[PDB]
Amino acid sequence: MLKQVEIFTDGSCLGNPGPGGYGAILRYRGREKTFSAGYTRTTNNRMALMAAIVALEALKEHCEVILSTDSQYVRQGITQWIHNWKARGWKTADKKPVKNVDLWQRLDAALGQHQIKWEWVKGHAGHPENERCDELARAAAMNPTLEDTGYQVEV
Ligand SMILES: [Mn+2]
Repeated sequence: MLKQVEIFTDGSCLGNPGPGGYGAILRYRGREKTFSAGYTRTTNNRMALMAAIVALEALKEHCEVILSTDSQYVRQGITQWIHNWKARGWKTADKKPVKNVDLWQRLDAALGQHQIKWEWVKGHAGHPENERCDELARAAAMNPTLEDTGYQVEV
């Protein structure tokens, strides 16, 4: 046994690409930490990844994380793509670089640092914390202050 800890994440974007933001909550024995930031030009998908990355990298020790998210991108990625990417060296079946590789690798590095337990939020049947993350992301998307320099503009 290590350390329980619960993490709720959410990403949001006003366009594609466009101003976006992420929301994330880190909870440990009642204690709760909040993460949030907005970017001038990004995508929903990158914001979903960021949320998870920020919360995870905030852990100063190996934990038993319960990562809750309603992002269809992260799910379909963790349960459909991730495994293959590691086998082909982060390249598409066509020997082509994968999209958002910068955040996917960052996410995977932080993941193996703990014992992750994914909880996919279905028909918005999420907890208040997931709603809170949604609010933080939307608020941040409407008030962008940084740039997502990792995003390769597809205009
Ligand atoms: Mn949302």
